[PDB]
Amino acid sequence: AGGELDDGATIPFGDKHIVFTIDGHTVKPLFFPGGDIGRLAVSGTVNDLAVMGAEPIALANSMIIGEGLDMEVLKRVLKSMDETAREVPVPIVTGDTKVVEDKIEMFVITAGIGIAEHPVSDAGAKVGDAVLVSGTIGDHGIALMSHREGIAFETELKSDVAPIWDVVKAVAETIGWENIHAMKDPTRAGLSNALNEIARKSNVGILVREADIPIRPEVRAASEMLGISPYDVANEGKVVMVVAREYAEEALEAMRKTEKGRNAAIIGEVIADYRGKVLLETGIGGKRFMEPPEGDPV
Repeated sequence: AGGELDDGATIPFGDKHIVFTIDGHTVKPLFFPGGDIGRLAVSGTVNDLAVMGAEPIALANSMIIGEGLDMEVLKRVLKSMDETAREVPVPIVTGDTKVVEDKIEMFVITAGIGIAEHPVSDAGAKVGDAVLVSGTIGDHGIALMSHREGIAFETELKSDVAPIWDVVKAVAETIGWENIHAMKDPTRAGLSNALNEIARKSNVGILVREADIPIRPEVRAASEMLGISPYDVANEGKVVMVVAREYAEEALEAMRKTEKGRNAAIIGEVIADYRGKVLLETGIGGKRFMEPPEGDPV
């Protein structure tokens, strides 16, 4: 229907499925530990396509730049975008650039198209499935917030920004797309939002063992100083994947064999009770609902 969840849309095309997504990027500063707005723009789009089971086919880039922006800054961002797309690889086939008088530096908006031979969505989780994350959680958002507050560590806290279509493909090549039941790119509102979307869209409950969520020591420390949970901030180089129970170990091992999935872990399982909710277990057995950041409860 003409005219006007926001993770990407699927469009049937004859026998196959085209996935279409768009995302704007307004990160400030433009460069951060581990990356920059250019790498972020390419990685986020690629990751949004990957979690829908779509091989990236093309990216389109719109840049809005302020008149006062130094040409060298622009060149560095373009070089990063080009390099990041080449890691996939996926061509940047078209774009647009606008200059404004406004006192901004640069915004980058990327759209992407992918083709999914075997579509995956956040609505396909099944009871008994294992819930995996491809690596440490909270790195991107905590690294950027930390830098902004002048918080620094011996081992520099960096963003994990990177395209992870390779991590997703590694699992599919091992266990088959049919055994990957759901995925989500844990960007806005982080891991907690991602898990709640899968629980609600698949109409299943999710039980997560808190101790099993991989969190770097530096991220745990910084998040305590910042007063925010690492489960609630953006990740930019991770995937949440729900897989058939009998293939959980194989999927875990496939991810761990990739450089970007080295720290992958099984963090929970899909259940038949509290459908639509995510329950978090403490080491001692304590349980509470894992709610996306903001409202509630008591």
